[PDB]
Amino acid sequence: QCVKLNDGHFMPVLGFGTYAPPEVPRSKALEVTKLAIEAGFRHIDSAHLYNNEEQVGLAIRSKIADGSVKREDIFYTSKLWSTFHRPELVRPALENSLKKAQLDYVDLYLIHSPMSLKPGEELSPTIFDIVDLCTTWEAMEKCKDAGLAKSIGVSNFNRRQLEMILNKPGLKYKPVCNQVECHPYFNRSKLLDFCKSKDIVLVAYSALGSQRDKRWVDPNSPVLLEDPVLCALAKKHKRTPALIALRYQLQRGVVVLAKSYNEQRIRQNVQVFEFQLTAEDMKAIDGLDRNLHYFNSDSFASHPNYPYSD
Ligand SMILES: NC(=O)c1ccc[n+]([C@@H]2O[C@H](COP(=O)([O-])OP(=O)(O)OC[C@H]3O[C@@H](n4cnc5c(N)ncnc54)[C@H](OP(=O)(O)O)[C@@H]3O)[C@@H](O)[C@H]2O)c1
Ligand SMILES: Cc1cccc(Nc2ccccc2C(=O)O)c1C
Repeated sequence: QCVKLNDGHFMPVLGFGTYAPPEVPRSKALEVTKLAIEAGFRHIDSAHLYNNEEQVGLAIRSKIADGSVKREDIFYTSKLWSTFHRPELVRPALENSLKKAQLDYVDLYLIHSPMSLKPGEELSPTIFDIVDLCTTWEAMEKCKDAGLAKSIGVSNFNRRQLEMILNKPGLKYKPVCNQVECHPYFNRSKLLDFCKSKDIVLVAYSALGSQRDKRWVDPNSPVLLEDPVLCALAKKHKRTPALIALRYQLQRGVVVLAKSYNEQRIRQNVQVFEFQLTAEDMKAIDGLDRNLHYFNSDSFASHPNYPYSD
């Protein structure tokens, strides 16, 4: 239940999303990540941005300590925040994430976003920065060579941003993945074909339609999990709309994340491996595509490097 990455490492095809908004107590992250591992998740997705790396790292170390899993059975991802794009800041930012989680290495480190922000400890300084992401990428390469990250990749990059890295003079390591918003309303078919042509894995976030956080998501936007085609497919397969949306991705060759802080829904989500969709089903889902990205905020849209500009 793994995909082989372009550097020889393996990535579990279903990942646990760990972001929760700051009104959720930090202690929840520890509890739900343990539940995710007990359920059968082996891919755990975190980031400096999420302010949960201590808890998530502790959940992983607990499950190693109690004997359920070994470190090498867990694929752990963190991400370089956008205030740390300057090359000399990359490795220290990774080392801080590692110290927070109390781990020797991350399976995957990503550039969280191509939209550089003014350097500082403040996450949302209130202001943009201009940085050659090719130099950021060089510093990511050195973190791989150092054994700080097994694999390195990008997140929120469009085709052109991804091409910039791929065409870089003296490239040593291709991004193994690009983790992007991806679900039946914004299925990224063209970007997905581009990544397949390069042996780069596309990892889908907001695959269940996002947490609909009012800071970036319009509450008027359609609720993906109430979609009538999804609901009709869930009735046909006697599963749930969430399960259909996750299975859709696996059948497209997409690595899919699923966040849930709910005990029942965490266990429910690993049922994605227990059924499959037919071609007529996949076509019905493909027909939902309507260029809708839930994250739709002035914070992003006015950035010189906004990925949805193309
Ligand atoms: N690279 C980036 O910039 C980026 C951006 C967004 C997300 N991500 C990563 O991707 C992860 C997932 O994306 P996301 O946070 O946008 O959320 P998501 O996976 O789209 O989930 C949205 C909501 O779906 C609900 N849910 C989960 N399972 C369900 C089920 N079986 N039935 C009904 N509802 C279900 C969850 O609510 P409950 O908790 O109540 O179950 C969750 O809040 C994030 O946690 C983060 O790790 C990365
Ligand atoms: C478009 C963009 C740019 C930088 C970071 C993110 N990611 C997040 C933004 C707010 C809250 C959570 C996340 C996430 O990474 O889960 C996105 C969606």
